[PDB]
Amino acid sequence: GSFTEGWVRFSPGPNAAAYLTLENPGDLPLRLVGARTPVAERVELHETFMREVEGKKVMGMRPVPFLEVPPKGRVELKPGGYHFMLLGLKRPLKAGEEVELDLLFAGGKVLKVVLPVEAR
Repeated sequence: GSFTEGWVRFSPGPNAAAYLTLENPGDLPLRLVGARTPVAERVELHETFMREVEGKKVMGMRPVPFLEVPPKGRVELKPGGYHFMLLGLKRPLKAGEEVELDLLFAGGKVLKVVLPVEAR
């Protein structure tokens, strides 16, 4: 919550999670449609919601078709909110290394980042 700040939360498998602060320096908007990583096979952008059922508020996660960001704008993939779900962990994971990550955007854009391995 100041610059491009993110991390990947590991597991022994079959699934895991990844997060970041994300922002647009351009004069047209960004639309973030996924990511891509060496530590997982399946990877998906999800939300976390509040939603009513019995009139009472219930909370949980689900995939979204995308996220997006206005020009000169910013968002954060907060764990109580938007994030990546990971499935089929194609590497075993050891704490205190990094995950190379390709953030996927609508059309011919992908933006490469590198972010640390949290164990949790």
